[PDB]
Amino acid sequence: NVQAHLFVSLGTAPAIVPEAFLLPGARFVSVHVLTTERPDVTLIREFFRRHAPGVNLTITRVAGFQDLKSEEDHFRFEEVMFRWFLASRTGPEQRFVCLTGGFKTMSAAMQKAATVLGAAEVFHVLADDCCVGPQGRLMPPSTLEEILWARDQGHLHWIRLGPERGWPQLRRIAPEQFPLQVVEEKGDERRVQAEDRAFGTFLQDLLQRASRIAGAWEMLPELPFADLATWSEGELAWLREPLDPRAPADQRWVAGLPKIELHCHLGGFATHGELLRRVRNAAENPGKLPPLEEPRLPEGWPLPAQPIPLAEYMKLGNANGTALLRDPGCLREQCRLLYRHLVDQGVCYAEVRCSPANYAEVRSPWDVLADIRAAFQECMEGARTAPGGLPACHVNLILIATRRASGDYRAAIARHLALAVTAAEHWRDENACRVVGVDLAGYEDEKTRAHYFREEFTAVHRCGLAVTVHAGENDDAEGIWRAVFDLNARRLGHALSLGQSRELLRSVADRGIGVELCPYANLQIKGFRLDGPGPYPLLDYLREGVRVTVNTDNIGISAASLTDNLLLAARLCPGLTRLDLLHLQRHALETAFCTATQRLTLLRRISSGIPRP
Amino acid sequence: NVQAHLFVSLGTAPAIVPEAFLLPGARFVSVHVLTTERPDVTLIREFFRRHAPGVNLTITRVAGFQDLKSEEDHFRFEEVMFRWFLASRTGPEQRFVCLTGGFKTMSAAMQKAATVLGAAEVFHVLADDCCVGPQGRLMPPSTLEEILWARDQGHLHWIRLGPERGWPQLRRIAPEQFPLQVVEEKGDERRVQAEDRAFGTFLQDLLQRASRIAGAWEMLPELPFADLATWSEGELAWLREPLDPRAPADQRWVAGLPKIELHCHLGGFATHGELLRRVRNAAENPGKLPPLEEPRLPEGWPLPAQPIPLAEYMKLGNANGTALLRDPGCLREQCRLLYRHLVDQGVCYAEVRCSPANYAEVRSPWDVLADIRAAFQECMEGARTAPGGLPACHVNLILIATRRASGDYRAAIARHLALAVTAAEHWRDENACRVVGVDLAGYEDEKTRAHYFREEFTAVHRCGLAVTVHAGENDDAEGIWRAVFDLNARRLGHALSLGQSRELLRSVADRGIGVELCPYANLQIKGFRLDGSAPGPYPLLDYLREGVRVTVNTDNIGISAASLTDNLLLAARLCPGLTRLDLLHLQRHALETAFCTATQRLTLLRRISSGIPRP
RNA sequence: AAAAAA
Ligand SMILES: Nc1ncnc2c1ncn2[C@@H]1O[C@H](COP(=O)(O)OP(=O)(O)OP(=O)(O)O)[C@@H](O)[C@H]1O
Repeated sequence: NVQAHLFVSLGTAPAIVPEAFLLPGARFVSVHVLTTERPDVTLIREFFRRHAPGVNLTITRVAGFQDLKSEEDHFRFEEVMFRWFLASRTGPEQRFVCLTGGFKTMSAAMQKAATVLGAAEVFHVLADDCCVGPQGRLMPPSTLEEILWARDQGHLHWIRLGPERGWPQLRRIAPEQFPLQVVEEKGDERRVQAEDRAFGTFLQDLLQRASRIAGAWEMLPELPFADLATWSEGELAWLREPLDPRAPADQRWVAGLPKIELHCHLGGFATHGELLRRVRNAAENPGKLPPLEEPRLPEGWPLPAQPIPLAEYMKLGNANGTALLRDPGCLREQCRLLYRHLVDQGVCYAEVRCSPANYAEVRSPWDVLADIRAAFQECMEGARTAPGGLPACHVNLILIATRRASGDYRAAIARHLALAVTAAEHWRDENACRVVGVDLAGYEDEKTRAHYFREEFTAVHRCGLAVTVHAGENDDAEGIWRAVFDLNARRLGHALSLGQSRELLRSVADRGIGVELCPYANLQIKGFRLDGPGPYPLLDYLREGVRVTVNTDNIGISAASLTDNLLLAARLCPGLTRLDLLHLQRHALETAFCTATQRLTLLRRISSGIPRP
Repeated sequence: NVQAHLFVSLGTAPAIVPEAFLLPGARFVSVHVLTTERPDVTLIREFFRRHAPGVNLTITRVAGFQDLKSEEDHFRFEEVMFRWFLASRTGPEQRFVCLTGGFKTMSAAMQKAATVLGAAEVFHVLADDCCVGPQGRLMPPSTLEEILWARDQGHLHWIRLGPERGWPQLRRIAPEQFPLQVVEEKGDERRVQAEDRAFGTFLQDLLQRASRIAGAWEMLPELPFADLATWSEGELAWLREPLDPRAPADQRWVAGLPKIELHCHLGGFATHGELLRRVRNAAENPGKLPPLEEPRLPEGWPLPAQPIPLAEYMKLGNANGTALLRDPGCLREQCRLLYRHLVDQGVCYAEVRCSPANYAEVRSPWDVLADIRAAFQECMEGARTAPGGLPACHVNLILIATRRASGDYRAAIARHLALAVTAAEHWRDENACRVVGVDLAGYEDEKTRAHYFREEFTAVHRCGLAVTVHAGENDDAEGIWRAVFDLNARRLGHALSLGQSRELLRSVADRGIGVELCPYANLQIKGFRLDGSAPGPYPLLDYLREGVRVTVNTDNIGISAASLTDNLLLAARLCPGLTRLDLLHLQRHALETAFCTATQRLTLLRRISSGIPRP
């Protein structure tokens, strides 16, 4: 609109600037001149002194650019040129960039700047030979007397290349982001200088990410996250090859992924090693802790030769069962230790399962739950990091029915649900460690306890809590079927035997009900064909559309972290692409019991968290 | 190991090319000089004849452009240059451009070409003033010794600006796609001219789209469809300001959206006007159809002054339905007319609700449904243009289960639910119309709420089928809770009494049950106030803010006398502040709650994303 | 029309 500015760069031909100034339809108000620390400017100053009263010249000079010996001379020019544009607070509709003067690279740089910063008009001034001069037919060099005579004689030509819109986040920036080091500036004649070439790096990053996103924009629906669209073709191709857990490069990459944990038990964290001693070393009543009875693991335990029944499986964690956690001091220590382990693993969101009733001899179950929530809430507050001041790992609680088989069962589940329902109401802050769901494994499978569970669990749905059902031993399709439809569960633990029931598998995928697989737990309790009991159903379920996640289950009892869980899934199912591991994380995100606002934050937190190769 | 081609532009001062060819550390082949109907090339040809046996020189002359006079002169050169780049094969790893020579615009265009097209090296040749002549200390302009002396003495510089990435879709394109028309040619040198400005607009299209997609990226998730993020800043700004139903510009826009219909009844539709007459002219037993008696619609039926109740609304339009659609010709014509209506309305996916067992004297309900399915399937085969050679509109079927007041209606429910199980499993062709769900419609009452048919619906869940329900049509939130948790419903119909119970509203949003609303019918039954002028406020805008997956459907088109576009337009008029962005959320919500395979859901996602029209 | 607008 108003206040059209002019950006021109000249070499040793001073007449360029006055020629470009009187571009037909100019109405200029401030001409800016870019020089090279050689040519005289007394003519441009003279021209704009006699018949250009207010034009507000700025003659930038680019210190230390006398000649063009090497490209380092040119690179110093590009950084100065870009910062020179921003030093004048001018919009795209005000720049009338002219590319005429200086070396060809100097002029070509002016073209690039206008395209990637926006310019209302980019033109180039010509002058046919009409000044007679000493030798015949010289273009007009002779001050104002001939330049004015050139305009009215129909000599100067203005080839205009039209406007340039420029990139949406380049056409304002701010001059203070990339300041100019003024050195030795006289009246309206400044020798600018740049301390670093940050803008050149900043601009290059933006063009290449814009190129990558455009080159891979055809298939965003398949890409689990948006940030993967900013990857090179090679990296994207590398992402679709089968995972190689043997390769150290793959192992490092998986360890760096932001992960989501959904099936982790608080009572099976530190059952061996130094961690068990750490819990015992922090006890309020050291006289009452049972003697060290660390169990003996099966030969080659992390990858056992033969599967073991669940009876011997749970017995591997007696050293850290209810015996050690009845003391309130040990309970806080383990929660801190488990939280620290999760952050080291890189988990951005976890749902630690727990059963406060088991750890309640003198204190009430509510005291156990209050201590558990306080222990996690303290850690989340203390481990304050990440953008926006959000906790490094957000931990929610899911309550499990007591593993104890003695005592009345109807009341035991009644206490379980009643504790959870009031727990959800007691702690209601969204960003705090909040109880989000219940587990209903062990309440059924007792003289056809489906009917009792189908009516004594309606309170959970009425109060708004979530329900996850951990399918037990020899999970039949009917047992899963009632878990999906009779009691409205939203996640099914394990449930390996689901491919047999094709119709149920269609129903699970269609309703988007999550499935919580855990490799080492499954391998160490049921046995599966490792490398080259049927095949592990992880790959098959994912192709169908089942919301499948990879979790840890017990950590200490399995002696394997979540990072190891993802690696083993490749060994259990040869064929997992590195893209698939990212799908599992998104499936965990979209089936977690967090809220919509928290889900969006995790999605973008995970999106810009994936380590590039 | 690369072949290392060279690209260079020539002005009136030749011998640039030998200098460019003498770039240290590269054995170039197939030099590709540019000239413009003027500069001499004898010196360049001689140099390669005598000092470069087989480096395969080529020269092009760029059309009838000989003196820079207007922008059309430059624009002609630019597109000739770009095609000349493509005509030369091979990609970035081979290119060695040299922006030296020619006009300033020619040099500037050369660098831009390498930037947006890929180049292994961009350099510029500077010749020192180390030769003599009429002036003295002059350039090495001519001769063979001077250039060779320039190299051997070493007073040449070759400032190198480093390689460029180049946009991957612009690294090869295809020379055949953008041919460079060739005019009179001798050996080596030739003259070419571009017929149209095809490449310039193509490249401008990519960069313009890349700019918009880059800026509107940090907030992409707020966009329902990814393809939306290629619009101007104003267009995005215009898309967020509230919809104006009265504005003709918006009315034409909404009529252009690709819609998805989830809640539409075959029993219904044409009940007045020419549409009903058309059906009865296709009957194959004209003597059996009942006489012409179309029930009298109340005053201003599209926007009635008073809310009629549910019992009356069902009997509005009895001239079409159980009585009329008994002739097999009438049933086929109903399906044909609805499909044409849907395609004209722009719907890309519909789920027509029907009750085939309502139509049986000699034709069994299976026969009637087979005819309905065949009637739609042949229509989909007919109007099979679409994008990608698909059906124009994909129509699926949901069998209704009515429960009126009395009689042996539960046997009809038992028959519909059993029929759906057999039918859905029988027609497994993914690309063809097939029964995908059941329904629970009719008279909603506390006596027959949602859960008195839980024993009846067990078979449907076992076989695997979607289940909808009309919970909340006129009952409280408790009816909705029964439908969600005792029937395991996947889509609630007309769930208006849902905002009262906060836990249910959160539970529905968290699980993802789609709430099927319909503006005209809800205005014509519960009498919601219009234009923000007592049933209460309409919850459409409330549901979207809370995150409940909601969609705007049509119910009976003829009985409500309003199409899908009318329903969408009325929603903004009936819920003030409804942004045009929210209309796209409804389509996204409808897509993610529709009963269809994942493969089809992906296909619709791309089709709807590209179908959204700019203002 | 390469070290400085044709
Ligand atoms: N908007 C609506 N809300 C609730 N129930 C509806 C609505 N529209 C139709 N119904 C009921 O759903 C079923 C739809 O029947 P359909 O349209 O296939 O045939 P019909 O000949 O019109 O039926 P009928 O005379 O029994 O209502 C019937 O039970 C109808 O009462």
